[PDB]
Formats: sequence, C-alpha cells, structure tokens
Amino acid sequence: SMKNVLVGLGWDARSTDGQDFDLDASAFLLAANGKVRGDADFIFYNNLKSADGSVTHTGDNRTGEGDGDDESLKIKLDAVPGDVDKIIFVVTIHDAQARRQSFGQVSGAFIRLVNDDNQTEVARYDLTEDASTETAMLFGELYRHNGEWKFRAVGQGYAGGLASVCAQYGINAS
Ligand SMILES: [Ca+2]
Ligand SMILES: [Ca+2]
Repeated sequence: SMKNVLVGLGWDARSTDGQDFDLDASAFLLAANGKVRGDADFIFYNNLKSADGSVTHTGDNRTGEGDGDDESLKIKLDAVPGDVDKIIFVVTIHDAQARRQSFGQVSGAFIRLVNDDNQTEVARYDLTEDASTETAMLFGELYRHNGEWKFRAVGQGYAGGLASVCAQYGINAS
C-alpha cells in the first residue's frame, strides 16, 4: 500500500588524518520470473534517477557527515511499470572493504525506512549487529501482492561481492 518509499542510511564518520568510512546505497531490480530482466538495470551514481522506474537517488555521501540519513533513495511504487515485479535495496562498504573495514569498523551505522506518503518511520536495522557478520548487507526486499506493494525484511550478508550480488540476482546459487 506504500504509495511512496524513502530509504535513509546514516552513520558517524571518523576523520583520523584523511581516511573515513563511506557506505554506498544501491537498488537492484528483480522480475517475478525469478530473474531480473537485467541486473545492470540497478540505480547507482551513474544514474541520477530512473527514467521510467520513477526511482531517484538522493546522493552518495563520501564520509557520512550529516546528523541525519546520510544517503537515501526515493521510490514512488505508484509509478513502477508492470515490467518489474520485485525490487531490493542494499548497502555495501566502498573500497574500505579491501583495507578490511566492514561497517563494524564504524562507530555504529544505521539504516532507516519511511513511507514519504504517510510520513511514518517503518523500521531501521543496526549495522553494529549485522556488521561483525560481513562487509556488505541487504536491508530488505519489496514485491507486489494482490496488486498491492509490500515490503519484507530478510537480513542477508554477502562476504563482499558488490559485482556479484548485482548479477547474482539474475541467477540463483547452488
Ligand atoms: Ca558513499
Ligand atoms: Ca551521518
């Protein structure tokens, strides 16, 4: 029923001498056929907003400076074509993953979801909890039901596969 969704990621940044923590938010499209019509159809910094997906990214931060939802993504499900039938949101660590710095390395990052339609916080996962589990993580999922949108959390964690978690949605694993 959510007519408008707005995700918000936020975390405390720590500048020691130039280095800092910078998470990246993303969204992968997924068809109801069990495979996305093309994972490459995911919104990122290379796309200010979807032309027909009605999706729009607020902006990818570079440190987390902001006493509020650092990064965020606006999705007007009330304008999602009939092509896609399932969408998912994800938050992966930037290059800090190579230097071994999962979100846990941060002081305590947090995710937030709200329906820009009703303006009521829906939920928020704590990275400090699913952080010591890996480096990347999925907040939840979105799908259609009886002609009505419905969000569903799952809590998953990839051992680092920003390039894999993308196409991996196009093919199921063993
Ligand atoms: Ca970022
Ligand atoms: Ca922040």
